[PDB]
Amino acid sequence: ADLGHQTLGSNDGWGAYSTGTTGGSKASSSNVYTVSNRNQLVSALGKETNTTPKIIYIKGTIDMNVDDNLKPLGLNDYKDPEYDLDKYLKAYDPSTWGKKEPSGTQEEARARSQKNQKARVMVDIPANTTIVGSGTNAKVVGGNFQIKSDNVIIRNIEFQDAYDYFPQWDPTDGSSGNWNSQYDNITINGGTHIWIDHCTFNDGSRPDSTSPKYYGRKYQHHDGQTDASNGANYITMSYNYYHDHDKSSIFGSSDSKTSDDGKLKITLHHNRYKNIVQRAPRVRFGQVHVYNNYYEGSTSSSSYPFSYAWGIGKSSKIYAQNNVIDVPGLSAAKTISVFSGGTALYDSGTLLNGTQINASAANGLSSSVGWTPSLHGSIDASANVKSNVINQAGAGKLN
Ligand SMILES: [Ca+2]
Ligand SMILES: [Cl-]
Repeated sequence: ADLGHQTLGSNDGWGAYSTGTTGGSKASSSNVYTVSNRNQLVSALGKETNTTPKIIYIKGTIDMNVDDNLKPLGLNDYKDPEYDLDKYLKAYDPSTWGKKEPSGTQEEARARSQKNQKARVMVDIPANTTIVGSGTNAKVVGGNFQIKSDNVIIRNIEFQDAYDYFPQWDPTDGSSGNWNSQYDNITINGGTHIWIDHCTFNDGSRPDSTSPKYYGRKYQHHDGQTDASNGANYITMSYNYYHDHDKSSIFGSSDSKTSDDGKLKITLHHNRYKNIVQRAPRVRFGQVHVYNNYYEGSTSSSSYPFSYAWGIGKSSKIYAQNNVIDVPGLSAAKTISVFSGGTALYDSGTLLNGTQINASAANGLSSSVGWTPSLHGSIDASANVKSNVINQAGAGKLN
């Protein structure tokens, strides 16, 4: 079968559980589309509830920050008339506002601004849909695909620069607060039976180094790359290339969302994380099989310094096998970061800078996650992960 008709293999990760991931492989020819701009993409997707099996070929670069005439949109097009960045910053400055949640005129104007952008950049992917890039240069620039539905395949696309013109200030987030943006390249928001394969994820022509600091914190225009929340389940992400980005992959959005318990069943294999700062993945609650992934970076880079790979969040059940981390100088313990409620990590065959480590034991964790993955393809020895992943992960390594 050609790319548009390929499905997830019957043993290939949590995505293959139960009914599996067939996407739009059963489509008739009247639901096979080739799209090259936002309008064509939106028309082909139809409404949230268009469950008819469909295949969507992306040809060229689809910029999502565009009006209905495909004219480019920026800050001043999206801005609410009351919003003014200068005024937002003077309102919420910790030396006059303190650490209370922003409220009043500029936060309200900011929220409405963000909604205006969201209506353009965020697109929902309905059930039984395969979206695949044609050739080696299929790109989505500015867009956030949201998948709330079952049975979706996304492959062979370079996603770039899911950029938010209206980051929110949150002074309660850590000890000096943070800026947060809304847009991922892909957000699996309660979606199920999803395969994300041979995609590339990066920050395009607007890396975080071109963002200023406000209140001493990076004015962050980006959020995740491939995130999962709100009971998302049964997902395989394979052979993708994440690079030159801060927050990569967050699975479970809140310690209060204990309905994520027994869900967030996700398999990550043969992905490349190069110059990724953090969260690769950060997990709450999920049974997440992480195997044969390659992580490379520098703790002293000036653009995207490595901080950690795996975030051991509340009641997380990461089962990690034969993953390879090349970050010179990094202490074994600091391959991971443990958050409140994070108590367990199983990891075997972890290589850090050529040396076999036990990340779980280096942090005093339990290695009992209470499950063992049965559904996986063959597991590579750790010694071959770097080559297989460098040579095979990412968009345009099929067409
Ligand atoms: Ca996100
Ligand atoms: Cl988080």
